Amino acid sequence: SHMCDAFVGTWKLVSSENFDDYMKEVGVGFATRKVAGMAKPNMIISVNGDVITIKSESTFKNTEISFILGQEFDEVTADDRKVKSTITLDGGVLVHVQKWDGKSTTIKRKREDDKLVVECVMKGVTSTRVYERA
Ligand SMILES: Cc1cccc(OC[C@@H]2CCCC[C@@H]2C(=O)O)c1
Repeated sequence: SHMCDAFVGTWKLVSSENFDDYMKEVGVGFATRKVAGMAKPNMIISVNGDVITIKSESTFKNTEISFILGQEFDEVTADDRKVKSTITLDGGVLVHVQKWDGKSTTIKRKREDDKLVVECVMKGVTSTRVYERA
């Protein structure tokens, strides 16, 4: 057993707060905000050795990242940004920093009760997205 065991599984979005404002702060345009905001993604987290994979599937877009903690990688976001990402574990929380165009956003994923809580921060704006087991 290991690092991210409590994250592994298949998860479905059950609540979202302030996501439109988070996307505005990120720079996402009107039509993508509207369509992306409707999506109820399933997130599938798995671990194989040192490699963590996070897949997201939705009506809007499917995304997939595989990574080693602390090791920067290239990512294509659901809103089609091309970012440089680094994900670490800090006190049991996955901390994901995305850098692009001189900008930065941080996404934290943590286990809380039977939920997986995702907090997305861009400058002063946070969005909270809560997932339950599928
Ligand atoms: C695949 C897809 C479709 C539409 C929205 C979306 O948001 C992802 C959220 C923001 C970016 C960080 C992760 C968040 C999460 O809910 O895991 C993803």
